[PDB]
Amino acid sequence: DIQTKLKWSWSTSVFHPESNQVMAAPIVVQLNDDNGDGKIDEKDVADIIVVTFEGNKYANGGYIRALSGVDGSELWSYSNGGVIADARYAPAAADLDGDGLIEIVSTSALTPYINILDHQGNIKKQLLKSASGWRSVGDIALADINGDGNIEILAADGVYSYESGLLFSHDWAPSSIAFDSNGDGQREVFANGTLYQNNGAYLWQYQANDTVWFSSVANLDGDDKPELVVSVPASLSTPENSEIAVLEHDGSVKWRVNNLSNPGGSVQAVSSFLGKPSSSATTVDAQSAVYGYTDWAHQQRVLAENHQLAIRSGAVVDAIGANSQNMIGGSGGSLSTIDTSKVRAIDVTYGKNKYTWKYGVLEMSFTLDNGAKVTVGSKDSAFTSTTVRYDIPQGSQLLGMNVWSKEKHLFKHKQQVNAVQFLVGKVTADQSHMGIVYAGYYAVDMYDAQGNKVWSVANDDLNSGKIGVSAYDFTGDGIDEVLVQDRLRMRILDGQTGRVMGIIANSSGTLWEYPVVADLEGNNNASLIMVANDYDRESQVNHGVFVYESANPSKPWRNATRIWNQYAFNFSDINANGTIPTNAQPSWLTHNSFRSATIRVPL
Ligand SMILES: [Ca+2]
Ligand SMILES: [Ca+2]
Ligand code: NA
Ligand code: NA
Ligand code: NA
Ligand code: NA
Ligand code: NA
Repeated sequence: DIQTKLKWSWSTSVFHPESNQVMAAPIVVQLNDDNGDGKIDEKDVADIIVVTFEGNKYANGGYIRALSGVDGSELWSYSNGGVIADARYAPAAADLDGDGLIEIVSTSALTPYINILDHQGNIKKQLLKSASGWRSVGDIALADINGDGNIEILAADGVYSYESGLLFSHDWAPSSIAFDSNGDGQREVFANGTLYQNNGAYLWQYQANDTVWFSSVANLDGDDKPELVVSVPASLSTPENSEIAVLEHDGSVKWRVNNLSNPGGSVQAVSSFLGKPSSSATTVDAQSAVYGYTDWAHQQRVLAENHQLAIRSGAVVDAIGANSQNMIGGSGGSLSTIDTSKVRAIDVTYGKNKYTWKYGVLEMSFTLDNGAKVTVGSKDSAFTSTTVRYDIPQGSQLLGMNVWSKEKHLFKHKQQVNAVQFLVGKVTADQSHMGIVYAGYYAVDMYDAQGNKVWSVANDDLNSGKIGVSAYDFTGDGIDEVLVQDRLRMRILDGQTGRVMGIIANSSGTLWEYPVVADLEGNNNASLIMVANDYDRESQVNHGVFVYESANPSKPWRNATRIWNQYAFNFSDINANGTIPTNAQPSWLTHNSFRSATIRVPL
């Protein structure tokens, strides 16, 4: 079990003491100079931003409050009278203008502007919204979607430039995200089932039975392309309209589920829940014999990159490498490539070269899984030769080669491959460790990448059907646990089985908030942050913000993000200091997670 103890809590204020309920996910960013060095950066203690409301008035706006990561004390003076934001959606934060200080982006149905606050809670910029009222209120995500160095704001009624304001309008969407769907370097915008180019041009639209709420991007199959996970919560009286679905980059359905035994669901977390990322990796575990002549040559290992090997060859096999720039062998021959994932056998011809009278590899003939043959070199180069076949074992793939090439007393343009050896390994599904988890009206359900349900854990959310989840590796074994919330309890669930590993009393009427793990101090021992409200008789335990830490000093919560800057958090769109990258590498090819706090190194 995971043992916890309270780090601090916030439940009251001298500024509007009646506004003390919270029902939107917390945000974590640096807002003050804790160490007194005149700067605000990752050396300080990250802070919490929430929106508070009074009683049951969560639909009528609330106050943005900044809470110190150290002790929960309020960092702001509210000398401006406070800033109203919608209390149902978390704001978003980042250093938008590059001055080293965090800005906070939010809006409400009561203002015609997107309000951008400085780190002290005072208005800094305003952008006139496309829509008014409830149609202009939803999630906000921050990204540089066209790579021009300026940050775009993805809001409920359109996409905005921090500098120039509204770029294009769209119908109300509770959720928007950006990702490069087609590999052209530009990020498209996905909102309420519609994929737009970043100028607003329509690309495609997933036809659903009700509003499409939050989405995740991840790699859930065997290619380098992104997949999209989407939730349609519908309502408890129209459960036939709810679903969870995985879409391909072109909008086609990979799989979808309508589950009448657990309808609803507005948001998911996607992460390494079913195993460690390494448990899905294909590694070398066997090899062929050595074919050819090893005298006066040093064995050098060549592993295939992107399941490809490069080969230069003419009359004979001259050089082999992972790519054309890092090749073992002589300088001659023309260039070809081999798709190693398709190779099922290789015939190697080695012997005395009739042109030079040297001994080496004269030809290799690859048999592919479709029966086609790819050859390099030529058997006709032999004065004498031997031909041998190596079969790739069933269930294994060709992963690389050991290559011998003699240099002594040879011109570089006459050096060649003198011996070869094939390296193979057992094949495994590239995403067998990945899971998709979400909460419905009745339970938290975990799915594998193919749409098979792995487990279901009863979780009372009859009042909403949209409650959120997040992910974090509390135990430190490389596999994320699931963080869940219902009317009365926050719980930690085992990723592989759903077993309950921790329970914390924490009440909420529930909307779509989730708990957050973040390493506030940066010393590799994280904090667990959750919001609470007690206005409803069926969820009357506590109210405010409650922050926990590991109760066992020999069990620190390691490798947690220093920052959780928006509701659609997935690392790749934020740096630790709060700046936003101009061209971030694709999340689905690095940590391949969404709404996980766990810092992961790719591959
Ligand atoms: Ca400082
Ligand atoms: Ca701080
Ligand atoms: Na800034
Ligand atoms: Na931009
Ligand atoms: Na694109
Ligand atoms: Na993919
Ligand atoms: Na774990």
